[PDB]
Amino acid sequence: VNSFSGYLKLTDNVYIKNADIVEEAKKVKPTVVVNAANVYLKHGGGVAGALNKATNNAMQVESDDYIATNGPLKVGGSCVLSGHNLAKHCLHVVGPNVNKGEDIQLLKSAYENFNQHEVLLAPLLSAGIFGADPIHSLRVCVDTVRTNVYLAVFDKNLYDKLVSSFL
Ligand SMILES: COC(=O)Nc1ccc(C(=O)N[C@@H]2c3ccccc3C[C@@H]2C(=O)O)cc1
Repeated sequence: VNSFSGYLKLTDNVYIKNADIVEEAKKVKPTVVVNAANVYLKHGGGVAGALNKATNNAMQVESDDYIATNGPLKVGGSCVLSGHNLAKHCLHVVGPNVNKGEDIQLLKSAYENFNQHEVLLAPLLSAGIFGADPIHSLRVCVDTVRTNVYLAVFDKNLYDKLVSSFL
């Protein structure tokens, strides 16, 4: 049993809710919140910008030190950093950004990072300002992630479309 509430069950291991991931993280304090990161960990907008704003820019400060030491992530890759006031840990995962021309096949590699964590609160990778089709992202999630994932979808209209079209 865990503290996630109000989710619709899509599969054995994938759950979905119309929710602001910032507000959900603040209430649940999950072990892992996933950030929709880019390779530079520049958290300017979308989910990343919202998560970073909620940390009062501490996420960005930590991320800048990470990049200065380690260099950029790979598209499809991830790193574990602090969850600050939102979670124990933040798993920064880089899905391909279609608005930069990155290969959508890398979306499966991106979701594979979730399998290193037993339970996660996450957005749909490569959705929103990353330009992929969220219905496709949900399909890849369900077909790739085997650990327990709680998906937060900010837009109610999109949430309803994701549920109604789910196979
Ligand atoms: C004040 O609080 C906040 O700013 N919160 C906040 C701000 C932005 C986003 C976001 O860009 N989300 C992504 C988004 C947007 C449109 C379509 C698909 C998706 C996938 C992501 C999701 O559905 O979560 C999420 C939360």
